[PDB]
Amino acid sequence: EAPAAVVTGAAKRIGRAIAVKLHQTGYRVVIHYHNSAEAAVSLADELNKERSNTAVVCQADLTNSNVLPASCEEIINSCFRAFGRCDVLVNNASAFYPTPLVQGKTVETQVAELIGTNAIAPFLLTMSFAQRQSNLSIVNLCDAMVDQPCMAFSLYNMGKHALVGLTQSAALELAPYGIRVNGVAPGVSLLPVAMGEEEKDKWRRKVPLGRREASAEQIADAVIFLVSGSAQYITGSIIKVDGGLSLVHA
Amino acid sequence: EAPAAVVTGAAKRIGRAIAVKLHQTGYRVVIHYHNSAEAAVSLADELNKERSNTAVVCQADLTNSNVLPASCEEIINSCFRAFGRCDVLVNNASAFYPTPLVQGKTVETQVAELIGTNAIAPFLLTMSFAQRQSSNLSIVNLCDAMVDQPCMAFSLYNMGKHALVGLTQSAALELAPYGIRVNGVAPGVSLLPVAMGEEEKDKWRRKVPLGRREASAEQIADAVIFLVSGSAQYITGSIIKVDGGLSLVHA
Amino acid sequence: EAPAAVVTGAAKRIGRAIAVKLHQTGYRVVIHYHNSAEAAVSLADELNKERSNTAVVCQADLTNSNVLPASCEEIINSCFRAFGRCDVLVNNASAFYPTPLVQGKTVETQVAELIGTNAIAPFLLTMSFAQRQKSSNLSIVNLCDAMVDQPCMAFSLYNMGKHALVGLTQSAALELAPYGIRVNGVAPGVSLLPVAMGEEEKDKWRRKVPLGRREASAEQIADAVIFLVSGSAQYITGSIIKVDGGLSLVHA
Amino acid sequence: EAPAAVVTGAAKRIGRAIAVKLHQTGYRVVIHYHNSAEAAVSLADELNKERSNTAVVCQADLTNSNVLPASCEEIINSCFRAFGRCDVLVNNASAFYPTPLVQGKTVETQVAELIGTNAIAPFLLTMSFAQRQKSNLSIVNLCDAMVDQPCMAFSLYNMGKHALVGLTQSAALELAPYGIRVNGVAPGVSLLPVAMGEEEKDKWRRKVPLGRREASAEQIADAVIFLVSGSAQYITGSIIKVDGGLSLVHA
Ligand SMILES: NC(=O)c1ccc[n+]([C@@H]2O[C@H](COP(=O)([O-])OP(=O)(O)OC[C@H]3O[C@@H](n4cnc5c(N)ncnc54)[C@H](OP(=O)(O)O)[C@@H]3O)[C@@H](O)[C@H]2O)c1
Ligand SMILES: NC(=O)c1ccc[n+]([C@@H]2O[C@H](COP(=O)([O-])OP(=O)(O)OC[C@H]3O[C@@H](n4cnc5c(N)ncnc54)[C@H](OP(=O)(O)O)[C@@H]3O)[C@@H](O)[C@H]2O)c1
Ligand SMILES: NC(=O)c1ccc[n+]([C@@H]2O[C@H](COP(=O)([O-])OP(=O)(O)OC[C@H]3O[C@@H](n4cnc5c(N)ncnc54)[C@H](OP(=O)(O)O)[C@@H]3O)[C@@H](O)[C@H]2O)c1
Ligand SMILES: NC(=O)c1ccc[n+]([C@@H]2O[C@H](COP(=O)([O-])OP(=O)(O)OC[C@H]3O[C@@H](n4cnc5c(N)ncnc54)[C@H](OP(=O)(O)O)[C@@H]3O)[C@@H](O)[C@H]2O)c1
Ligand SMILES: Nc1nc2ccc(SCc3ccc(Cl)c(Cl)c3)cc2s1
Ligand SMILES: Nc1nc2ccc(SCc3ccc(Cl)c(Cl)c3)cc2s1
Ligand SMILES: Nc1nc2ccc(SCc3ccc(Cl)c(Cl)c3)cc2s1
Ligand SMILES: Nc1nc2ccc(SCc3ccc(Cl)c(Cl)c3)cc2s1
Repeated sequence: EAPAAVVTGAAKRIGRAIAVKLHQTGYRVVIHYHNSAEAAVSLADELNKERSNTAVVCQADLTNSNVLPASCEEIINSCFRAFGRCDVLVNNASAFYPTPLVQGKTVETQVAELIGTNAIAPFLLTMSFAQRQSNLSIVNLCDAMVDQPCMAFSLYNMGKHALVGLTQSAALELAPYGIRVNGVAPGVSLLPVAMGEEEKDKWRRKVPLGRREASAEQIADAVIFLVSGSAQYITGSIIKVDGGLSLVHA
Repeated sequence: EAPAAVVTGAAKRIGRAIAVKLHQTGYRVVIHYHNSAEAAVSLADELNKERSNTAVVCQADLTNSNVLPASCEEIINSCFRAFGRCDVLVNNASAFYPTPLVQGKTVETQVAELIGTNAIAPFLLTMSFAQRQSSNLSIVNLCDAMVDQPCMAFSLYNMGKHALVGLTQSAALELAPYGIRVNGVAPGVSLLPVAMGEEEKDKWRRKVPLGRREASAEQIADAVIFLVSGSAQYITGSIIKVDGGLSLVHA
Repeated sequence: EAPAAVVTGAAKRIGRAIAVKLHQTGYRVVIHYHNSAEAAVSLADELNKERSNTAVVCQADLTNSNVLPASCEEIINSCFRAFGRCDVLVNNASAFYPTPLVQGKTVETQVAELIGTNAIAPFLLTMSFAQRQKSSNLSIVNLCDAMVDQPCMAFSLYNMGKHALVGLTQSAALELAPYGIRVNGVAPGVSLLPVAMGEEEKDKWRRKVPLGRREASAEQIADAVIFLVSGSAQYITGSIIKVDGGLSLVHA
Repeated sequence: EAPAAVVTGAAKRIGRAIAVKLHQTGYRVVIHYHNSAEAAVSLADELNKERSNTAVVCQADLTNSNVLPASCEEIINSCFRAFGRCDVLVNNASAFYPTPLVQGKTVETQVAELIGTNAIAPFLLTMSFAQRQKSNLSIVNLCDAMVDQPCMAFSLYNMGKHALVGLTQSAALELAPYGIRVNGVAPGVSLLPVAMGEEEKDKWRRKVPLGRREASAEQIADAVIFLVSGSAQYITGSIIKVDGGLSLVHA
């Protein structure tokens, strides 16, 4: 029957665009969310109106804790319960905010949220995906600017660097099971809702190819390629989708 | 009406698969060749039987010399003459052989072939392509996923492939204002050299994590087709490995 | 006055050689340890015999937990209480063991130990070091891994922690450059091998190394640390020096 | 006896600072130069006054040509003829100027100068150095910290510095069995070009996180001195950035 995919943080923005394009391609989808319950249920409604019984939501907090392994097992189990299989995992959910080294959240909360969502949750989701196991693959949303990082984002950048490590280590370890593991690395795509217009335009003007941010759909297009049969020899690769931003010197 | 692509070294192996798959996607194609005239014409005959007047051949030596710039200008010119436009350049042609540092062809001939075909010809072709320019214009360079874990005694070849990464990044930056994207595809082990013995071929296949086999030429071509497509319109300066995980494997 | 350095995991092997060479260079040293108290104290006593009042020990578990930030603050504070200054931090301590993705510690313990020692503790130590600073040559050296992009099979959590440490090295280099604090790494390939590893297995690794078919001594790793903290490296920040005999260049 | 080193492009700037610091460490030096004869001889005179018979000059044009191999052979031979040994090779000489892809030297001259000096001459010197061996032998290549974030319109220069990364890695691998280590030093901004106005210099200076200033020549030479030293005896195939953080700064 139709393959099934889990997309984390799929209620809004890039994860929503990935869930939509997978669904358009033929997948049944689990729409994971944390706080955005109305947007999650609304997307599932839209996808199920298009093909009945092809979308479910699954709520979970991907902050690191001693129950995060159970939450990640539950996300994968939700896909098997709804659809009887789980072919694709997209690790899209992410906390993103500054953590300056020199001075409402305590530092161990910042560690738990930024390292948990960007790295530890992907690892545990990978573990659960592999253990429960056509064209199986995992796509991790990485960051094209990981080696040219934003000032005062050390914990975020540590998380994204750890996600590169996971993409490589899991590609190596899961290749014998036919599971491919790859990444998509945006530069500037949909800018943070909290950011003012002048700051957004500052970022847009840095991008060589068009002086504009990527659409969510342009990031989703690279995800679709990597899960497709046109990528069946590709594993351990991270595709930058940044309009050349990472090539630009200071 | 139909876009047009140039593929260098297109008579055989990976460049032939790239030309076939572009043609199948609806491109008109220039099949460039150096020594493989019969094979080049055989492919053009096959593509033209499918759709008339959609494939031409172009002979050129891509060794570095005083005449390489004129030759590269002629390859690009052939596409404009045949088809009225040139939307895609695939730099696929490549010399590959060892050049030991501690001791046939003189060393400066080895330089001209390994650095000329793998790096200088792509640079000159890129200059000609850009100078002659809605549209979806892009260049794809055939790179090598093992550029940082090179084969023993292949220094000039490795130098040429590293220079091609530099051209990919430099040209992506400089041509972005013209809407020209520049990207790479980096195979690991794909079609093994004809000269290689069967036992040595098997030793390499056994190293690959994903299925213990080499990439087909069509699996390499699939990544080229993605990068020239509308699904890659924000991608420039990216090199996609297509290596089955081989570059992740420690010694 | 003599400058002062904190070296984590300094009782044995590479951290011990780093602490010895820094002391030989004229630093006073805090020898941090977790379980190896006898070896830590034996080194501090040897160092104090060479020059009185130039070495102290500091015990702490660097596993991630709610108390890790306090522990890491106390390690930096110990250097200021002993010596009145803290010029150099070497993030050397590390947990290292396989964590297979597929079928007696729980996975959250594995996460706490591998990501805590290799990445979170270095970040918290870096925060505490910088906060206490806000003639001088201040720097941090992180012990990285030359094989981070060609990792050992079934070491995903170890490899994630060492990739996070590359990120820390780069992010902290950029953010601390205004304060004159340089942040660099040294990335061994194969150095001192596990103690009870059979010679026949040690030889399998040694034979992979192009330069000399042998592992690095601890002292060879320490030499790169000494260069990075020296006045000969005063424009170097954000750099990771491989000390791996060419091992990372070797294809499968 | 004292060891001996060749430094290419050593009459001025960074290559002079490297030759001076090697000479202060106890090396005998060959000061290679191309056009800077007055400056080369003046430096050798200063070093000879300090310790007699410890410095010679050697003239050569490192542009690629069919005689570049003989010129490279002769630079290494100059060191054996003056001092009876050659322990260290520093590949410092470099051409640097823009080569825009979209438009008085011909393009083939630009290729010969920018790829010859930055990549092929280091390769041929590496071959000559290795073949003349019968101690702590090493080669240091002057690379560029900004090779992955290149200056607009410098594609040939960037190609040559990428190829020099490939040579560094390939030669470290291949020469390790002979005990020759091969490493790189990668400046960001150091001594700015003499042609550059102060306003333009300050634009570059302000980009550098560590001190908002360029590296001194002596700071670059310090990293060379470390890599040839006994404190780097297990280091091969490493490129050390000396860039004050510049390569970490986003656009
Ligand atoms: N946008 C860009 O320019 C850009 C650039 C580089 C990289 N990326 C990467 O691309 C991916 C998608 O980008 P984006 O801008 O779409 O992401 P985003 O809107 O910042 O975050 C995506 C979703 O992550 C979920 N999330 C955050 N904290 C969580 C937690 N503790 N538990 C569970 N889920 C949590 C949130 O779900 P709820 O709303 O349900 O709470 C959120 O809507 C991310 O991995 C990002 O780092 C994006
Ligand atoms: N096969 C692999 O496993 C592999 C692995 C890594 C990277 N790659 C890269 O992928 C690309 C395609 O690989 P491949 O195995 O298909 O290549 P290949 O068969 O070695 O060479 C492709 C064509 O290059 C042309 N060529 C060689 N020297 C030339 C010259 N002096 N002037 C003009 N053309 C010349 C030849 O055309 P004529 O036959 O017409 O003379 C040859 O058929 C190459 O860039 C290669 O470096 C391949
Ligand atoms: N040896 C190599 O070949 C090699 C290769 C690549 C990278 N490296 C890196 O180089 C550095 C030094 O290597 P090494 O072989 O000397 O290290 P090691 O012997 O594996 O570990 C060093 C010390 O880390 C401390 N440590 C472990 N878990 C800890 C925890 N939970 N809390 C606090 N401290 C803890 C231990 O201190 P106690 O003994 O006091 O408990 C141990 O003595 C490490 O970062 C390592 O990853 C080494
Ligand atoms: N300066 C920086 O900020 C910086 C930044 C990044 C990388 N680097 C690298 O660091 C190294 C030293 O930099 P620099 O500024 O000192 O170099 P430079 O002054 O630009 O060039 C050094 C010497 O190269 C020689 N050279 C040029 N063309 C030559 C040819 N055709 N044949 C033989 N020699 C030739 C010249 O010797 P004569 O004067 O004798 O003709 C020149 O004095 C270079 O490799 C450079 O690319 C420097
Ligand atoms: N989870 C998310 N990760 C990232 C990563 C990068 C970006 S766009 C670049 C950018 C850079 C700096 C700031 Cl302060 C901001 Cl708000 C945004 C946006 C997001 S959203
Ligand atoms: N132009 C070409 N470049 C390359 C690069 C790699 C390969 S397969 C890997 C490989 C590795 C080692 C040897 Cl000795 C040989 Cl012949 C081939 C085949 C080709 S054909
Ligand atoms: N804390 C530590 N980190 C590292 C990283 C690498 C190495 S040597 C390589 C190596 C690789 C695999 C195995 Cl199983 C073993 Cl035991 C040793 C040894 C250590 S000790
Ligand atoms: N052989 C040489 N290579 C380089 C590389 C960089 C630099 S400094 C930065 C810089 C950057 C851009 C321009 Cl246009 C100029 Cl003129 C100078 C100076 C030199 S000198």
